[PDB]
Amino acid sequence: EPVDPCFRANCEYQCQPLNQTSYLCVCAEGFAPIPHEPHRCQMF
Repeated sequence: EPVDPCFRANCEYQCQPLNQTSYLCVCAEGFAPIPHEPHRCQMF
């Protein structure tokens, strides 16, 4: 999208309404979501 990925729960790639223990905003394809944060990543 040309305006924030999901625009709502602050994301950086895809959207997952309640990603297990989060709130929308997943990681991506080649990105390991830090343990203390899934919507964010640090590149594998």
